[PDB]
Amino acid sequence: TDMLTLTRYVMEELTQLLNSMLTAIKAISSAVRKAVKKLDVLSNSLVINMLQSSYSTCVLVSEENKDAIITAKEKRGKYVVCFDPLDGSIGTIFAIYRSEKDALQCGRNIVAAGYALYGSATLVALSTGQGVDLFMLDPALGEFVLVEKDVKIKKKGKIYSLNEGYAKYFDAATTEYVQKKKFPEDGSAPYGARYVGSMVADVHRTLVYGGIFLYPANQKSPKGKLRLLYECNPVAYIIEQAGGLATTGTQPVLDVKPEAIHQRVPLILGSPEDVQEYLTCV
Amino acid sequence: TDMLTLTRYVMEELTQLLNSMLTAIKAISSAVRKAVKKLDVLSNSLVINMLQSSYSTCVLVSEENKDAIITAKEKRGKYVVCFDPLDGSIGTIFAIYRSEKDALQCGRNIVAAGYALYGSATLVALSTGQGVDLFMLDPALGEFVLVEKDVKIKKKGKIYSLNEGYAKYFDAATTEYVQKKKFPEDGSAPYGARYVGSMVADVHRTLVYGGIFLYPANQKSPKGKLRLLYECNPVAYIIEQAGGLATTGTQPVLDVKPEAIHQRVPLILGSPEDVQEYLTCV
Amino acid sequence: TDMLTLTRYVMEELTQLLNSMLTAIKAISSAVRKAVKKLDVLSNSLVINMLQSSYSTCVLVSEENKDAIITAKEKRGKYVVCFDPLDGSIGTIFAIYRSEKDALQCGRNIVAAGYALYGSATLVALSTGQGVDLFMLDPALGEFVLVEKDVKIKKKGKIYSLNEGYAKYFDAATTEYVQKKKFPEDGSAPYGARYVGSMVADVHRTLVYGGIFLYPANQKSPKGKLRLLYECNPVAYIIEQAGGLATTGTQPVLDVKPEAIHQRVPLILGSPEDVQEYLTCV
Amino acid sequence: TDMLTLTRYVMEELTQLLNSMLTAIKAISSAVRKAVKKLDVLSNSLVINMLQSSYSTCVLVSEENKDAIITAKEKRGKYVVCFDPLDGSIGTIFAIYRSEKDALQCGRNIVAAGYALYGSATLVALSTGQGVDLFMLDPALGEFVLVEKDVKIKKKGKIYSLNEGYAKYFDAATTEYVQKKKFPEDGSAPYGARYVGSMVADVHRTLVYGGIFLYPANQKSPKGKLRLLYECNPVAYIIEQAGGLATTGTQPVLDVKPEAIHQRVPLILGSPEDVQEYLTCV
Repeated sequence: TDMLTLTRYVMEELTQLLNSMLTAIKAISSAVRKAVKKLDVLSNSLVINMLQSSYSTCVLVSEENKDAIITAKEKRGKYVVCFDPLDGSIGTIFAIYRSEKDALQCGRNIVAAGYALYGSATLVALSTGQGVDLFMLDPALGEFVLVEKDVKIKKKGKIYSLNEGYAKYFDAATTEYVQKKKFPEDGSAPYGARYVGSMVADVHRTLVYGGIFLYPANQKSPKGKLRLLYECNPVAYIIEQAGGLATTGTQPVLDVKPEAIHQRVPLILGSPEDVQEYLTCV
Repeated sequence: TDMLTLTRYVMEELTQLLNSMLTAIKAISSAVRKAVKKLDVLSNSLVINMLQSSYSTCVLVSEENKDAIITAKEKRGKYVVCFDPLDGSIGTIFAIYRSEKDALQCGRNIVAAGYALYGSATLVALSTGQGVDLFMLDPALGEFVLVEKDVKIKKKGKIYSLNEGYAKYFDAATTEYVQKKKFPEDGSAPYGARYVGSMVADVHRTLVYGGIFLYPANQKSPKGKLRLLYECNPVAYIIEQAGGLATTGTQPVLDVKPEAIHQRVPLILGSPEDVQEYLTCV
Repeated sequence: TDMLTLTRYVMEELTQLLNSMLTAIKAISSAVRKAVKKLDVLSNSLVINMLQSSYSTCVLVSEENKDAIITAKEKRGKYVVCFDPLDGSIGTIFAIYRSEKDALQCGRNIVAAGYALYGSATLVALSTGQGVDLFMLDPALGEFVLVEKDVKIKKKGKIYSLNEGYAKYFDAATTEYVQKKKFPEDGSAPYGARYVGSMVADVHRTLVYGGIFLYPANQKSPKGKLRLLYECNPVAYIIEQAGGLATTGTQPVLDVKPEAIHQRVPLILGSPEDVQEYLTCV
Repeated sequence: TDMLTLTRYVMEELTQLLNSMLTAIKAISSAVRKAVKKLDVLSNSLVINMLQSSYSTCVLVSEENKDAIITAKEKRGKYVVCFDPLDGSIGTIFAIYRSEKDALQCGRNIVAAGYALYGSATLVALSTGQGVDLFMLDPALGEFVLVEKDVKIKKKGKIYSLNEGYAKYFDAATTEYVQKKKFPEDGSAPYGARYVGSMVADVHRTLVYGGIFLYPANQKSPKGKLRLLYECNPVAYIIEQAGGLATTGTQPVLDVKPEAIHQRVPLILGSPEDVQEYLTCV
């Protein structure tokens, strides 16, 4: 008909905080569309200033800052935000929790988390613990429009995603799992391989098409590469809320007790039957 | 919250036709934003081709074409469209009706009519005979979003709009009416005067703020300037559906029987009490 | 060809200041496109914060603030900016000069001035004392693109622009001048009348099509309505740099010595031969 | 400064043809931003109609059409266009040449070729045989802006790109080459692996970061997957003009004599030293 009506949507102080996080994403999206270190600096300040100005925060941890950032008394609220303002088709990642101690909570304590993916469209996956909703940025309105409710990942997919150039450094389980995806012993076709090299792009594909994404421990990086607070926990939260699994290989990512704010952990996530099969290799 | 849902909206074959008219407006809006005779030519062809391709039309009259345009048999449908593809902050104007004879219907036979105004926002006023709805073009979606339902004009306003530089050519009623707006005899303040010089901008302001718009008969143009089929009838239809009045000075515009497709008529329209007061001067 | 190259353009610390003023206009333009008092508040803070952050300013006067705003020592620079952040198809207006005393300079001391007009396109007229250049905002780039260099106004035009609804309050010169535009004594056609009611829209039309714009003294407002620092002086500067004239009726606007920061003055401006003819009526 | 000037750019009837190809890309870009088979159909018709309307074409081959499309006599011109209107972060690919026989020319006869990549930005790589120029679509202007002239690929890169899930079907050379990238025998670090799964995204990364992209012959597809006329030849032309190599494994892609318009061929391309090392494995 070419005609629409619009209706305010609410994820069922946290609202003001998400509002401001989305407002930062909107600004980050416009800066990316018109573009390296400068963008990182700009992204970081947009997020820090909007979150603080929300009057909902007390502690932030940023990928870009050595130490946690304590919100001034006047603007102080009850929430803790861990985020990676520009990661990597690049992205932004964040997790929200209710001192530094307050950002070192297990992922299981997350109250909301999300990621933004800056592609031909800017997409946000968001969850407040009642499932995952996908939104697309409408930059003419400056508003995020709901495109899919309660997104669920496939039980089992047919794509595996990891840097296979690190083969010589793989741990035994990874070597075994990859061998199984290429040479299935049960008569089935081999999995296809995809790896963009930007974690949010790879995680997003994993959510919408199914399969598995891995950045496991290896010989060079025995604790993995990806960061527990503001990369692994938020995507583990999103993927679990969509019915998938996320493991370090030895325990669920959301169960790891953080020991420092820039701690790294291995990450294997995706369709639950693919992750379970990885775990059997471990 | 920064989040919205979208819902398809329907004005309560005509739907396909409005869809295509809106699709032409969308294209015209993009060409205007990036900009004289070339634009006129482009606008006209966008409208003619989209309307024909709708499979809903049989006869078009365009401000830009000497003769009526007969839709090819294959694409033929039941509707007649009279339009001014680029008029004038400029606009597009159209009226829809169910040979040339078929475009020479009294305005009272209109089944749908509308105008688009290309400003900081592109706005469309549309009516299918159940009131006026206002929409704003969202160019990121390529969709028109409902911004106001069942728009009503004020009973009496406080603005009068006409080219007062034609004073020496005014007919007696116009001279008298303008004198009354400047020198009220009842102790009230004088009306303010506004005149953009683009009819859709002036009509739109008249709808949303109230008052009166005039392009009456004068000494130079005893039949007025504005065109009955595709300027005066469509705006008369919109203003009447919003509770205003539109007269030639001697009869309602929608009652004039057209005698040619580019016939001109005088136009006085707006808040009903302002138009009635004009009529008493006649 | 559909292909272009881009080249940085410079008007021949002032550069950083214009950069920031343009960055505020860009933000104001986006807020207007997606829309009353809230917008005013938002516009004002965008301008104040960007200008201060430029490190080029020491004193600002805003239409929206009772008292002048003194830049903090750390961010202090050599320039004074008087502006109307949202005036009124609405606009933004500013003048730059090199305590309050420092914003009370005669318009003749202006070092740069400009206006932005938020229409189907966002247009900026800018001058740094070497003529007027017109730019259009490209919001995809976030950059202002030069569309016309060294804009000149016609010697004499054929449009007059003023609220003729104030006729009963006109001073004698205005009554006489308007009578001459409607009833020329020399056999010529009467001028056309246009008046949008938003000063930047009316001034802009006056620049590009020629003629005259008036907000003179009247019985209700013996000092006019429009504000000397941040409305009349900047547009007088732009129109003079384009070869027109701007008078209060008794002296050039740029020669008036300001006696307070929100002082009003009469404004008559435009094509020089039209303004000179107004002056003879005085 | 926030100010720019624009200047028309020309790649040094072919111009009208590129103009129309770019105009189709512009339309395809807008349809992708607002989004599967429907888009394919829409893309195809946009390209076919714009190219024909250019008055420069006589024969088109489309990925989407079984048979070549012969331009009507009235609109006929001297050029032949082979294109894939929507391939796959997806893309459009085209090659231009000066009956069906006329689209079955060796890639060496190409007079212009290009691809568009629809990401956060819409990018076009274009060459008319004097090197590769990269453009970004400015959708506010509707114009492609030059962002890099005479783009050159690295002599040797450090990324290899192929679906390693097809390992069980690899031919011996591919197995050997991949083994060398993972287990270098010369003490160097292993290459990183990247594979988006959309050929234009993978080719574009290969151009700008260097390394190698492979869709070789395998057991399932002994002639490869990718199509010679409108996928392999155009990207081979672009990569060769940037100083890289493109081979089937047994001969340069641009030297293959086409035997049918939807013929497939193997494709290995990229940095010349990486491609040469692949060839030694063959």
